[PDB]
Amino acid sequence: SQPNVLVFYVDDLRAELGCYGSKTAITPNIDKLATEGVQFNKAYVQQAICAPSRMSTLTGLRPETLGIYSIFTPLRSVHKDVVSVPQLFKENGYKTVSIGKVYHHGTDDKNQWTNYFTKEPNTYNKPENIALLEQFKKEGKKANGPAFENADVADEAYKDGRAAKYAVETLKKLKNDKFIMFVGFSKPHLPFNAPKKYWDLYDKNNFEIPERKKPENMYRLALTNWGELKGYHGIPNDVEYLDDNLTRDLIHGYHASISYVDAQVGKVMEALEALGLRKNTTVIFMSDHGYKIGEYGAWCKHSNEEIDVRVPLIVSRETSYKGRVAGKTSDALVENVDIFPTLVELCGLEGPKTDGKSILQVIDRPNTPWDQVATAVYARGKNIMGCTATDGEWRYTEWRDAKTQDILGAELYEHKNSLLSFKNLSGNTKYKKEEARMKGLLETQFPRNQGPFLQHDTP
Ligand SMILES: [Ca+2]
Repeated sequence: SQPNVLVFYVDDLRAELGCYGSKTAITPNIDKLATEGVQFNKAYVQQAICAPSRMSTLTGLRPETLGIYSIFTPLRSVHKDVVSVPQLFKENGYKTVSIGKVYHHGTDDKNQWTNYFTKEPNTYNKPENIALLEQFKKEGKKANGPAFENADVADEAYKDGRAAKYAVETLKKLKNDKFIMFVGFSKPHLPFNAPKKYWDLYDKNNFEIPERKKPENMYRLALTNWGELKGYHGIPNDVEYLDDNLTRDLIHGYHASISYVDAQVGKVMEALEALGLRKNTTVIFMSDHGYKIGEYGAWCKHSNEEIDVRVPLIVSRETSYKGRVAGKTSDALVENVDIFPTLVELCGLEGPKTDGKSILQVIDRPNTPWDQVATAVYARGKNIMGCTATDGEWRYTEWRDAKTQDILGAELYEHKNSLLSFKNLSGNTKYKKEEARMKGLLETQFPRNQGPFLQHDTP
């Protein structure tokens, strides 16, 4: 029994989901999937930006193995030989399907997909936004539209409703073949463009506004100035903090976008059920990184903060699997770089060298004692590399000279009962033991005596 695999890969989604205890998000379909599988409460990405995270997941290698830490370098523009998920699965007789945003750069492994539906550009459906963009074009400006939109339109008026349609159609086409399918939903990546009915699930005035406070004694480059959001029309670019109203509009759009994607997940799951595929298809729900919607008064991703590195991850084994677990959580420390070797083991394949490990054991036995650490990186240009570790309770981050490995700053954040911490405890005499333990874990992954970090990003 080799199962099929269906992966919902959601862009820019932190665990803002009912099943993860969100008191705000309305996510009935994803919550139902969690009642049918194992929910990982301590899952972490290897860099909190799209391109490195996704190529790391799709190759089972960490960003610091690939040397790619920014957004302008397709995997295959540097590393043509490392074996990826679609390559390995296609060679092993599976149909391989990419819908929506899977690799950040759609050219990567394009020929390794037997069925390929490109990620699509953003759509603004409100005539006012269409007119803004028209006035840009008749002004010579390439500039973004607004950061969100709430048009009173059918689901297929934005790209994720279309992705769901392609997934439903392709499941019908491939129903008697072994397949692995990635359905890459793009929201809630900016702009937060989703139909009105999903906005109408929320009142912007109900959202709590996060405190406009940076962590005390943070490293100076711990957080960005959220250039990504500043690029959208209507976002002031000259202020530390956004106002309450705009903050609420953005929080509202992120939530509306999540509920929109939740409905699209439901459509694909309904087709999987109607086609009789649930009996032999494992379903994975995952994200490329976390996100900030006003936390620390900041926005977007692009850090080693807990809120940016922690992601949802739900795995539901096919319904014919005798050992399947449903409706249980796992606190095992797991990584997105583990997904590829997990799939290798699940589908009985011989896989390539990997920087992760299979978590199939924990999918079947969620309380199995598991790993001591999960690690990530984040580059601040070519000269500075942040490297971070969590044990599930504390996060420890060193910002190093990327050549010499010297520490430029260090951070220690407690995360026992919150994804946020407002106090860097590094150097605090009360936390010497925690700092030493976390530093040892970090240094095992990131030695100081093996030379510079690899650097392979290109223009
Ligand atoms: Ca992303």
